[PDB]
Amino acid sequence: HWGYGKHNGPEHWHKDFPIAKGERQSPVDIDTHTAKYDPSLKPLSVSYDQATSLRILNNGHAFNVEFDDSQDKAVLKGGPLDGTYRLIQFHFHWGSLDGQGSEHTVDKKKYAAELHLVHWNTKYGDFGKAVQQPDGLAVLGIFLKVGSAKPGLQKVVDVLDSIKTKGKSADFTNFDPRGLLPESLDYWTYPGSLTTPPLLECVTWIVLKEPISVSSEQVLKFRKLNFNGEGEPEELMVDNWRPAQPLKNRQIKASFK
Ligand SMILES: NS(=O)(=O)c1c(F)cccc1F
Ligand SMILES: NS(=O)(=O)c1c(F)cccc1F
Ligand SMILES: OC[C@H]1O[C@@H](O)[C@H](O)[C@@H](O)[C@@H]1O
Ligand SMILES: OC[C@H]1O[C@@H](O)[C@H](O)[C@@H](O)[C@@H]1O
Ligand SMILES: OC[C@H]1O[C@H](O)[C@H](O)[C@@H](O)[C@@H]1O
Ligand SMILES: [Zn+2]
Repeated sequence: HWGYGKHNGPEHWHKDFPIAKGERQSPVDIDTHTAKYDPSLKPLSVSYDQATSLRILNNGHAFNVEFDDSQDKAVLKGGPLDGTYRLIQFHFHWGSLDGQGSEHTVDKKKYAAELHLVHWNTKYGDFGKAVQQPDGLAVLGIFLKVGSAKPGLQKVVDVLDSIKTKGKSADFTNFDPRGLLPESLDYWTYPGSLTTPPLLECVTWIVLKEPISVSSEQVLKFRKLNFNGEGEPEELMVDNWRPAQPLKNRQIKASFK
């Protein structure tokens, strides 16, 4: 199966997922000087007050914090989006060292990690239907840099010892994802794809300009997770990021002047 190693990583994915070489792949480098303010963007609304987290899962690639998306409880609206997008899960991508780990880059700069809050367009009824549509998903991306600790991340960090290996899950109720957001909602947006197989071109990306700070100790705990299953030789879960892909016939728009 696909992964991040030398023999099954991003440079190999195209052989089973030919869309890997497609016209709107993600992530991309965000050239901050070429990105243009877009007055047609509406105010962005992140409405997570009633979010219901359920479970945290090590899926062998990353860990997902899953939400009850059976009804409109945490949603994303506004900005570039037409209609209502429901939060289904969040996860991260990170590096083996602080100097890499993000998927998007900013003027070629790599951050230590990147948080993805994944939402599906409720007009399509379910996630599987949404990923058949050009506007099926919206992913809110947030960069992580290493400095002061992020208090709202600590509950995540502290459960990771219980989901060390692929296929393990744990209860993760009553987690507030609002504690993972920076102060500012300034953002860049562009049309793209899932960054892992199946690489489907369904995503409106909304990437916040302001990174959150996390402590070295917090990201070191991410790096103690395992790609492998229980009992198998240890492969540390690190460098689970896809590099930037060609921008092709796209423009990145900014929410800020
Ligand atoms: N294309 S891919 O990354 O999914 C892949 C490989 F490259 C190699 C082996 C199995 C496999 F699934
Ligand atoms: N990393 S990402 O947010 O683009 C993403 C998802 F949300 C869901 C599935 C695959 C995937 F790649
Ligand atoms: O427990 C995490 C969050 O869950 C939500 O459903 C509640 O409405 C919030 O008040 C709370 O912060
Ligand atoms: O033709 C002019 C237009 O070109 C487009 O590529 C830009 O996105 C618009 O902002 C601009 O008004
Ligand atoms: O909020 C997420 C989780 O944080 C802590 O692990 C709590 O002990 C647990 O009860 C809760 O589910
Ligand atoms: Zn992701």
